[PDB]
Amino acid sequence: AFKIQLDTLGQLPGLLSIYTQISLLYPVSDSSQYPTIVSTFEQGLKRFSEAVPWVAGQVKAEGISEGNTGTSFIVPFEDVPRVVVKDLRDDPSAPTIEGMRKAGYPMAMFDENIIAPRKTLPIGPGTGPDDPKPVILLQLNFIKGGLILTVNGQHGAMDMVGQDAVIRLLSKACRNDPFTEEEMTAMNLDRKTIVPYLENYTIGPEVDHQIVKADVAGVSASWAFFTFSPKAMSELKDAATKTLDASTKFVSTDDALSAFIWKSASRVRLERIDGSAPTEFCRAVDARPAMGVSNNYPGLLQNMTYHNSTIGEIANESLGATASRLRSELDPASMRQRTRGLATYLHNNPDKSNVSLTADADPSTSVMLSSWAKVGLWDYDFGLGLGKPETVRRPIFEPVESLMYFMPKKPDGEFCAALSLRDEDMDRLKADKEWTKYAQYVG
Ligand SMILES: C=C(C)CC(=O)O[C@H]1C[C@@]2(COC(C)=O)[C@@H](C=C1C)O[C@@H]1[C@H](O)[C@@H](OC(C)=O)[C@@]2(C)[C@]12CO2
Repeated sequence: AFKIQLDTLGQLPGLLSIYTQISLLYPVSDSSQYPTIVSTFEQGLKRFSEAVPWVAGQVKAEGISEGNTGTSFIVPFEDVPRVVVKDLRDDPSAPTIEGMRKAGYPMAMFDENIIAPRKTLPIGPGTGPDDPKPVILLQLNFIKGGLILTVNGQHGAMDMVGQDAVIRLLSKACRNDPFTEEEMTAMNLDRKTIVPYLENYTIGPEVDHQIVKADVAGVSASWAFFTFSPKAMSELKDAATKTLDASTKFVSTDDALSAFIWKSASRVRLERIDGSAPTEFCRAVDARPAMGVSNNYPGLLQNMTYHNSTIGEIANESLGATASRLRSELDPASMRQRTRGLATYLHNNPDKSNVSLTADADPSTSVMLSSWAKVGLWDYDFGLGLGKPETVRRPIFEPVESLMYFMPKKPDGEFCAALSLRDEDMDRLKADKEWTKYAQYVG
């Protein structure tokens, strides 16, 4: 038995209704290999569950009433995490290894309805509040010449850093490799106390842009992957580094690409709105380092940084000026104070319904980006004997205007950005020469 209160940050209403999906593609030389793939994977899930029982649990809310959004806990569910096995080898609507390779692994070929065990959003059958919310769900998809492994994580229970930590240990378990003491410790840290609260706190700048207000706001669209070569990435960082603000010593590769996207989106948006239009960049940031928490902590410990300007200013300023905006918010002391503030506000409020990481983001003019660039998914083989993933891609789901992801970085340095934009923005972006100089459309 177990009853593990979610991270206070994981009590965010938005996170409690969402599943984060990621797919790993492996080539499979011969269909003779599938039975052992499945048994190895099932045995791994069993071993993992025996070692860390809560991974087989579910997220369950209690104490809900009028003006009380309740408190969720990880509690028992089934003996092992659920894996679904789907054979798509003979399905003419399914992807194939050669189709994937020819098209460069587009998002459209990772259809969540076909290759994921549950949808990202609370849409359709089995996504109601009374329906179970398993902590993790897995799907093994056999495709012609390949295997797609998809992992869903309940977002209240884990951010992608936590999900990566869970998946990493699942790979060990599949191989029958032992967990380290530090791994076992990280997997079992108490969550409800992991962010120390602020004393006598009501409301401060810490929760700016995170509480919905009635006088503050916060279309045909699509998803597409764009790739950026290692050379494109280094040239973007070079361009930014040459043009930094005086207050900024350095920026990162991730900063530079993030800035380039904000600038490029803002540029194409000038074709439909005025340069004076406000624009907010919302950037997901792992709060573990600022909090002094292990990278192996499997929970939800994330915040955003917010950057407000105008469409014209962002479009027209140097790349370094834009990258400097992003880097300026990553001071550990600032991240810690802000994150403690958000956690404290949540803790102090039985009604959490007004709190949102994108509370004042306007989908028309904002960018909401989460970078998974630094997660370790490219390294896991799960004892399957297939080698490392050929690609690591997020499944396509409903378009969500201005939502964006960076995939885990390909070992050679290649980046893959998933962008969701309204059609007129997407079309203009794809035809924009300043964008296509660096960005290769995949789809
Ligand atoms: C459409 C949903 C109903 C709300 C939404 O935009 O969710 C995004 C953003 C986000 C969660 O959104 C909210 C409002 O909490 C998450 C997943 C999804 C589907 O991805 C990314 C990430 O996992 C979340 O951010 C965190 C956890 O800090 C998130 C903010 C994101 C863009 O950064």
